[PDB]
Amino acid sequence: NGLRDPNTRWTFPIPYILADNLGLNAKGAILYAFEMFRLKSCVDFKPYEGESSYIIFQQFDGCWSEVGDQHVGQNISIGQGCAYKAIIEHEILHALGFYHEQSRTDRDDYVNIWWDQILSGYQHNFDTYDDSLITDLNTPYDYESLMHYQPFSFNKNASVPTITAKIPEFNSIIGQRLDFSAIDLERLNRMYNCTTTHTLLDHCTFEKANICGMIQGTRDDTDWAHQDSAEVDHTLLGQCTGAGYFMQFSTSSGSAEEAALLESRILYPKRKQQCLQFFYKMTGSPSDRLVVWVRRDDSTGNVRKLVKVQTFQGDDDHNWKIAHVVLKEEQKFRYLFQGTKGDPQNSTGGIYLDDITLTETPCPTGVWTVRNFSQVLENTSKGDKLQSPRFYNSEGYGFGVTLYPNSRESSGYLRLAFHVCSGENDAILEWPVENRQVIITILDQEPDVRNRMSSSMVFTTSKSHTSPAINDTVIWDRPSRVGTYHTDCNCFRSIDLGWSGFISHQMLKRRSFLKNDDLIIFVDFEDITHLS
Amino acid sequence: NGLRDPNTRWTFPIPYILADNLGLNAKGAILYAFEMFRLKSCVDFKPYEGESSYIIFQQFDGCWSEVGDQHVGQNISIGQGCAYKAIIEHEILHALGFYHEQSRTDRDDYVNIWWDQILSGYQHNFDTYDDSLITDLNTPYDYESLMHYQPFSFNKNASVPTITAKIPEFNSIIGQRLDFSAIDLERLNRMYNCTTTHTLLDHCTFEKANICGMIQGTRDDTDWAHQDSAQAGEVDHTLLGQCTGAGYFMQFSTSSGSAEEAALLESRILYPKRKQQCLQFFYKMTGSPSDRLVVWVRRDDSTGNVRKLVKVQTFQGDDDHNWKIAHVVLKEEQKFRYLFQGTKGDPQNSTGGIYLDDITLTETPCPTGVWTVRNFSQVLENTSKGDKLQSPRFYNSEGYGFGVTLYPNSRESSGYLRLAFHVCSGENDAILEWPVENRQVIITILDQEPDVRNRMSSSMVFTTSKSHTSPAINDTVIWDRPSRVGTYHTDCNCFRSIDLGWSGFISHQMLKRRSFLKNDDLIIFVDFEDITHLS
Ligand SMILES: *[C@@H]1O[C@H](CO[C@@H]2O[C@@H](C)[C@@H](O)[C@@H](O)[C@@H]2O)[C@@H](O[C@@H]2O[C@H](CO)[C@@H](O[C@@H]3O[C@H](CO)[C@@H](O)[C@H](O)[C@@H]3O)[C@H](O)[C@H]2NC(C)=O)[C@H](O)[C@H]1NC(C)=O
Ligand SMILES: *[C@@H]1O[C@H](CO[C@@H]2O[C@@H](C)[C@@H](O)[C@@H](O)[C@@H]2O)[C@@H](O[C@@H]2O[C@H](CO)[C@@H](O[C@@H]3O[C@H](CO)[C@@H](O)[C@H](O)[C@@H]3O)[C@H](O)[C@H]2NC(C)=O)[C@H](O)[C@H]1NC(C)=O
Ligand SMILES: *[C@@H]1O[C@H](CO)[C@@H](O[C@@H]2O[C@H](CO)[C@@H](O[C@@H]3O[C@H](CO)[C@@H](O)[C@H](O)[C@H]3NC(C)=O)[C@H](O)[C@H]2NC(C)=O)[C@H](O)[C@H]1NC(C)=O
Ligand SMILES: *[C@@H]1O[C@H](CO)[C@@H](O[C@@H]2O[C@H](CO)[C@@H](O)[C@H](O)[C@H]2NC(C)=O)[C@H](O)[C@H]1NC(C)=O
Ligand SMILES: *[C@@H]1O[C@H](CO)[C@@H](O[C@@H]2O[C@H](CO)[C@@H](O)[C@H](O)[C@H]2NC(C)=O)[C@H](O)[C@H]1NC(C)=O
Ligand SMILES: *[C@@H]1O[C@H](CO)[C@@H](O[C@@H]2O[C@H](CO)[C@@H](O)[C@H](O)[C@H]2NC(C)=O)[C@H](O)[C@H]1NC(C)=O
Ligand SMILES: *[C@@H]1O[C@H](CO)[C@@H](O[C@@H]2O[C@H](CO)[C@@H](O)[C@H](O)[C@H]2NC(C)=O)[C@H](O)[C@H]1NC(C)=O
Ligand SMILES: O=C(CCN(Cc1ccc2c(c1)OCO2)Cc1ccc2c(c1)OCO2)NO
Ligand SMILES: O=C(CCN(Cc1ccc2c(c1)OCO2)Cc1ccc2c(c1)OCO2)NO
Ligand SMILES: *[C@@H]1O[C@H](CO)[C@@H](O)[C@H](O)[C@H]1NC(C)=O
Ligand SMILES: *[C@@H]1O[C@H](CO)[C@@H](O)[C@H](O)[C@H]1NC(C)=O
Ligand SMILES: [Ca+2]
Ligand SMILES: [Ca+2]
Ligand SMILES: [Ca+2]
Ligand SMILES: [Ca+2]
Ligand SMILES: [Zn+2]
Ligand SMILES: [Zn+2]
Repeated sequence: NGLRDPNTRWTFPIPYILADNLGLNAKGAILYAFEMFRLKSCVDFKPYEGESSYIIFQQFDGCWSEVGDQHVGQNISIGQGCAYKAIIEHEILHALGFYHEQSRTDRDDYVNIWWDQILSGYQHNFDTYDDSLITDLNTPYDYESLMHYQPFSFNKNASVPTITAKIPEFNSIIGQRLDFSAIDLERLNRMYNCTTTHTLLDHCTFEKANICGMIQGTRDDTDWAHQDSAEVDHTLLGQCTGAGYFMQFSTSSGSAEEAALLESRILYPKRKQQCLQFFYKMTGSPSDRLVVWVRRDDSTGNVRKLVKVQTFQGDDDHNWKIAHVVLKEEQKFRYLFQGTKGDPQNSTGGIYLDDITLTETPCPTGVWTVRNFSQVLENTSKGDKLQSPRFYNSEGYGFGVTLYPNSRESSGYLRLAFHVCSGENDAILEWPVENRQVIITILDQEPDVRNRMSSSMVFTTSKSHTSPAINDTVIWDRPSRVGTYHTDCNCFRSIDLGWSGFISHQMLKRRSFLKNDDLIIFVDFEDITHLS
Repeated sequence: NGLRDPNTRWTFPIPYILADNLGLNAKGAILYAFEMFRLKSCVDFKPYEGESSYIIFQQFDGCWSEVGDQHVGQNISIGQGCAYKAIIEHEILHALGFYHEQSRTDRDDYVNIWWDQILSGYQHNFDTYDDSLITDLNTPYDYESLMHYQPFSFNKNASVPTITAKIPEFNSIIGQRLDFSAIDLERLNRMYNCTTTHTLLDHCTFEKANICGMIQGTRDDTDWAHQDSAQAGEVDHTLLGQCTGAGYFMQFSTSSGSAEEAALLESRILYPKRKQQCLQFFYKMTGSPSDRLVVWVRRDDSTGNVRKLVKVQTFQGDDDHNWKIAHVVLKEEQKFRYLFQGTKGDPQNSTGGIYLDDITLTETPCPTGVWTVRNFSQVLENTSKGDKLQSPRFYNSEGYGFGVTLYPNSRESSGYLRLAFHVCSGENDAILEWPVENRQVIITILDQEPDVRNRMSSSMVFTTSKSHTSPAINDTVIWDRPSRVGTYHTDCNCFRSIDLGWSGFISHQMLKRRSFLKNDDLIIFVDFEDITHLS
């Protein structure tokens, strides 16, 4: 589906303008979509500085873009309801030189277009272009392509689909709005020669003979073991013996205060802040400690300087846990895991590691894990709720999320809603909390970020958000006077806002959103007033 | 004592070379002395990159410098036994253009020189120069100067002084080795036109009604009171009731109202020149154990608008109701404001509140470990010779545990305090390198003044070494792992190493001077940091 002409290609970075007719939320969502290009490709973006060709983003009616670099400059439109990661990703892919997936020259072998049922003025979104205009890039028809339309796209009658696959099962798949597909990234790579990315710096499932270039120090008491899953890893959940590998550190024998270091390869950063994401178990004593360290360049070039960054200790949950550690490395470094034995006479177990990822991105502000989700989803009635632990953002605001496993508002869908929690800082924070962008994300447990298609939704807190339940006062005002008391956290929690129909039960049982029968949700609550 | 010819003046930053015949300890001590110049003056230093005049620091015999800029480049010698802040500062003051204070043209009015006592070849250190060579910079003769010799300097006979003050009280005062005097800084500023300094960013004693430009918002519930010290049993830290109608502190009361009521006190906007700052202040918490003092930043949101909050640290009240010192690390690289939130907890269980005085903000690290010894005059009476006190265990950035030993009445040196450093066992020791090979220790007794230009804090420096060994441990390195070389203590569950330090760190008579014992308590700072990157 790529425009054949080699003259129609951008030279990176793409220069851009965000027009002031975009709201704060749309500005934020475009800047968020840019980070997905930088994480999964070598496409990059810069502010406009007098270049010949550029993108300007505007709030015109609907979502649309020109195709390819048009060398005078061009518009992307992000209309009302178009401010979403996936939809902005769809439009920037047009500007990069892509047509829709149904616009391939071979598409008639794969789909039906029901021509009578398209709304007038939209028929060109269902046209096909001849092989002089477009190229296959040696790739098949990707029904999961972000550039494909959903069945009910610009239809006359809501009961009748405009587009269907010639095999009916794919009607459940066509027109996903999660993320870039694997073949969409492969096509974008094949068009622009990217193979590296700007912000994926390391990843390790431990399934290599060199263990991803990790090493172990002599200046410790013991070693971590490369463990055969023959007690199962996180990458494959024990699908076969010797297929999934992990690092294990036993704590059931020896002295207390014995330890082992696992050190990464040396890493060269391109940004000032990194996020280390990893999965772990702690089945041993409550006094065992998994400690994360950095060993960094001393400014001579010798990577020999230790810094302790975080400590983890064992509760009564012995299942796999996700961990996020903020690093702040600006010179070459190695990240380190120290496992420490404590009370071996009261440990029947140890420390486990798998599925490490390192990105040059922020770590998520709040993480909620809901266990046994496929059982919770049957045990919970329509409109019954789960509520998160309270989270604090960088500004000190308390927040949380409400999850309704069965939405009364849309059957066969999940409903996620954000709320503000009362917290220890409230007495000095500004109220109502507005111009704060909420990004809720349901993670794809893929340890490689080029494979992930995480669901995400975005909104910005506004003075327009009001409810009759609080006498038409702002939902985001101080929780002690616009919220209700909960014994689970001793909080007041606001009225909750978000999406009925966030993700379907038929989507959630796919793409590893439930990899160990558990759901992981990321929440960012951050001020975007500086985009005004 | 300054050189009169303006062609002898430097252009800043002064380019320098640290020669490899300096050991690590000496190189690290020189860089520490440059920080003291950047903290108290506008003098600055850069690594050499091919300039015409520069200073090369080397280890030769004795400790010496040429006087003023020699336009082709010049040596400073830093010999064995001269890796000390005050000695390095004294040599740098020679290179900047100063002679000794006993070399002033008027010196005969203030001191006697005993020439027949001077060791051969050292007598030129005692020469006086004429008013055509040297300026007084319109300053009086300073007995407390860093450029003045001690009585027993280059003397043939250990019992007989080479130099004495004409008024005998000053024989106990001449030859101080603390820091720059107030007059030495005034001379350096007059010679080089300094007004600002590179590293002092703010300070506040609250003595003016303007409260150093601090403001109080209305997004909080209440206000901090600017409180007068005219109440019995409550005073400020700056003057401690010495001075009627004079000493002010901020007070936030917690004995009435609702719980979780708060007040914000907020600084003026600050433009940091570095990436890291240290906020030092003094406080009391006489209220409920549930009261909080919280330090915050409000920083530029990248639009030029200072409206972005970050919480930095929290403080809570134990059973000590006297003034406590606090240090907070800030890492600001754009314009910002530092903020104090006082918070009420349990007003039905409070008869007091939160107190603030003596704020200082510098573009430096914070001290790695801080020890306060309370009632020090009474400790100094009630402790026998060679009995000891030991600090809580500190941890450095690399995760090594360390502490300090204080012997208030030193047996080895009568009329002196002995202060020493040890490595503590700690939770990281299993993965750290042993023995410590090249970590510099800096120990400082704080002269308690809120303006850093008024402080003469006593400091000592050494570097941990393979050569530090004891017969008590079969001639093994003192800095090997504390569980194999140290003795167990019930006081912290640590093993503490053999200590290394200075009998004669400071005299009892020096300690009862200036602001070393301000509220009858002693404050010791410690830093313990790797200098291998200078090799
Ligand atoms: C020994 O370690 C156990 C936990 O370790 C587990 O059991 C060992 C025998 C080994 O098999 C280990 O591999 C295994 O991980 C400690 O027991 C724990 O004690 C804590 C503190 O009392 C308990 O937490 C409390 O739980 C109660 C409810 O039961 C709550 O009301 C409290 O608020 C609090 O959360 C914890 O539940 C308990 N866990 C278990 C599984 O027993 C034990 O204390 C420790 N003993 C020694 C000698 O240190
Ligand atoms: C009420 O607050 C007091 C302390 O506050 C003081 O007294 C109030 C009536 C007011 O006049 C305040 O202005 C004043 O500051 C609390 O008492 C303290 O409780 C702590 C914690 O239990 C005690 O610390 C312990 O001390 C024992 C030894 O005695 C140690 O073994 C423990 O490890 C621990 O350190 C502290 O001694 C005690 N102090 C006093 C003065 O009694 C009191 O708990 C609090 N009550 C309520 C309702 O919160
Ligand atoms: C602090 O500021 C002072 C001025 O307020 C400086 O003093 C000036 O130094 C100049 C040299 O840098 C002098 O100029 C010289 O004057 C002599 C005669 O005195 C002439 O022979 C020289 O040719 C001439 N040189 C130049 C370069 O012009 C100024 O006369 C002198 N002014 C005063 C009032 O003394 C200090 O040097 C300065 N200190 C530092 C180092 O910052
Ligand atoms: C984006 O579309 C706008 C119209 O909505 C374009 O603005 C017009 O540009 C033409 C050609 O320069 C002018 O004749 C019109 O007067 C403009 N109209 C308005 C409303 O400004 C804009 O040029 C497009 N962006 C680019 C660079 O392609
Ligand atoms: C949309 O299509 C549906 C399905 O064809 C239409 O529903 C039918 O309406 C006719 C009358 O027009 C009835 O005779 C059928 O029984 C209905 N079928 C069903 C399944 O309901 C509907 O009328 C159409 N609506 C529009 C907008 O034309
Ligand atoms: C500063 O020290 C250096 C290193 O010692 C001196 O360089 C040599 O010094 C020796 C001993 O005085 C002389 O024999 C050599 O002829 C010197 N070589 C040169 C000229 O580099 C240097 O002379 C000293 N003096 C200064 C101020 O540079
Ligand atoms: C240093 O000076 C002292 C004091 O003058 C000397 O001590 C005297 O020594 C002489 C003999 O040489 C005795 O007769 C005196 O009684 C001593 N006086 C005192 C007060 O002890 C000392 O010998 C000198 N030492 C040196 C290095 O010459
Ligand atoms: O065709 C268009 C329209 C924009 N958009 C297409 C689309 C977006 C993401 C996709 C996708 C298809 O399939 C995979 O993921 C659909 C759309 C969404 C919200 C709207 C809206 C239209 O109108 C206002 O609110 N422009 O390019
Ligand atoms: O005169 C000299 C000598 C250097 N130094 C002078 C001096 C230093 C700091 C001062 C001070 C005087 O009075 C206030 O503070 C004395 C000295 C110290 C240690 C030594 C040593 C000599 O020899 C080896 O070990 N050069 O300039
Ligand atoms: C999940 O189900 C398992 C049994 O399959 C049970 O042992 C475990 O306690 C459950 N965990 C939660 C959090 O419900
Ligand atoms: C100092 O002495 C006073 C009594 O004069 C006592 O109340 C206080 O606790 C002492 N402080 C310490 C810990 O030395
Ligand atoms: Ca694995
Ligand atoms: Ca090892
Ligand atoms: Ca106020
Ligand atoms: Ca004061
Ligand atoms: Zn499209
Ligand atoms: Zn000198």
